[PDB]
Amino acid sequence: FTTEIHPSCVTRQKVIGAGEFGEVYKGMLKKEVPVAIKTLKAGYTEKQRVDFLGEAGIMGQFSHHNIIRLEGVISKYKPMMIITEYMENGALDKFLREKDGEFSVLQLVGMLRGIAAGMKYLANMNYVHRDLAARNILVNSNLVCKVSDFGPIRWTAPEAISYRKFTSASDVWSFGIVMWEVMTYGERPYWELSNHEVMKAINDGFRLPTPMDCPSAIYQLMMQCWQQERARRPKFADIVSILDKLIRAPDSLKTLADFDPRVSIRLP
Ligand SMILES: Cc1cccc(Cl)c1NC(=O)c1cnc(Nc2cc(N3CCOCC3)cc(S(C)(=O)=O)c2)s1
Repeated sequence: FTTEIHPSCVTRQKVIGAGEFGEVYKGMLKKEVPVAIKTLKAGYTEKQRVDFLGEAGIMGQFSHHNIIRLEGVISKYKPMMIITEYMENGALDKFLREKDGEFSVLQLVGMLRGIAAGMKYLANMNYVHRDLAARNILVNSNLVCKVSDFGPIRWTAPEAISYRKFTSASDVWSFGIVMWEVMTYGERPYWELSNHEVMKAINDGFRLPTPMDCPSAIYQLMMQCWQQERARRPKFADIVSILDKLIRAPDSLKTLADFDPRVSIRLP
């Protein structure tokens, strides 16, 4: 089951997202606690209802630090609502772009370990995410990153593009892209390349280059996430283990991969 919340306990305060089938609000739940609130407004279809309550059902089956926590649902009254913990810093991709250069390498790798721990939990629960990307991670005031969006060519593994094979191993590919997004403070993967140019480049063997100021071990790990052969990629358990060891021995992050500069500045 899922906890049913009475609408008198829910106060919507500000719109923070979505729209056209409902909105996402910041609000308070009854001292009161901050929550996020997603609505499903009148006229919703049967498929929208099973998708809406399905997301709440899927989230209600999970209990992990790096997975968005469900507070409850409003299903007996209209509009229906999903109420979750409130993540004060919003989506990770936008967050990183607005905080460019403001974190330590150790902080950035800690964000990746949390995302990986969430993904290990999901994969072991037999949940394939299919849309892992910094835009679908949320960040709270403890800098904890949590996977969201339960129920994008340049985040997607080749086998998922080519023949629709989505597995935890294609989520691992996506996690490698997320690593690159985090270490670059939200750079767009493959910059201005078109979707067709990205697929072509990947098939030809090209991979995203090293971010600036990126630990050698971190670049090596994202490169292994991008193995063409699915069976050669690390499992999330391997990823979590490696990230944990690097954080525990933080001097290991001071060895940087060489950064290939695109622009030559020479001063006499
Ligand atoms: C309510 C809900 C229902 C189903 C699934 C989920 Cl994952 C949720 N919960 C959420 O969507 C959210 C929980 N916390 C959130 N914090 C949040 C907070 C913000 N901001 C807070 C700081 O000021 C900038 C905007 C922005 C976003 S968003 C929509 O642009 O990614 C999100 S959203």
